[PDB]
Amino acid sequence: MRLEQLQAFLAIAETGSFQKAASKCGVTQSTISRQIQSLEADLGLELFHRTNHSKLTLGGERLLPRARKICLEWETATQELGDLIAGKQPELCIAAIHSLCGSYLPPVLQKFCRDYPEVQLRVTSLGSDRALKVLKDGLVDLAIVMNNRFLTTGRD
DNA sequence: TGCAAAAAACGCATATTCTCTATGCAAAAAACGCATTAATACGAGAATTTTGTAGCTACTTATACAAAATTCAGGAAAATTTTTCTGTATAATGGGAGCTGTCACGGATGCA
Repeated sequence: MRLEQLQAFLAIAETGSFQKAASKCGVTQSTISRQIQSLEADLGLELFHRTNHSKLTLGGERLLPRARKICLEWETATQELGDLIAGKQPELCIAAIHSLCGSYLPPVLQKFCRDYPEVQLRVTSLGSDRALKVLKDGLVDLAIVMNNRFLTTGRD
């Protein structure tokens, strides 16, 4: 089921000479045909045209459900670790408190704008006992509450 | 039983330092390519050859007369049982069985 035999023999299943698997998938006639000769038995259905000529017998067009769906997951990964940020491109959630959400740092908004202008942002609540809970985990993606709490997370 | 108060502990001055987060090493997997050999399949040849079709032939049977060799329904004897008829010889000489305690009605006779 693995990638090379998956993607190789299947898109084979609509073409061969395994020269078709070597292309698109990558597995050459070497590790494809040899491993697929024994694999032709492991899911339990003849995929290509057993050394014949042109066929779609029981390839992977009907095996990808229990097959491709998986490696489509890492196919999204095969694309890239995202485009902006590796994980959760939008990750800038500010604290909800009654002190300083509004007005003390407009040159920081300047630099954020200078490095990246009008960039969408988000928010969470913390508490300050609950800020503690969710910052020693680091929930509050950006977090500000009396430093006398929330102590754990990474880097001590 | 109110504190003023002392010494040692318990809180603001750093060494240590040691789990700790942090990149380059290295060793063997793996998988990709050079590729080689063999095997899976295309080409030709004429060989078997079964099936498909015709006429002949042998088996199988359609049928037309009827007394086959056997079944049966009366017909007329017996056979024994049973039925009807006829006969048996002293004298014998008038028949029992409840009704008698119902109330009331409607004729129908008898009886002076």
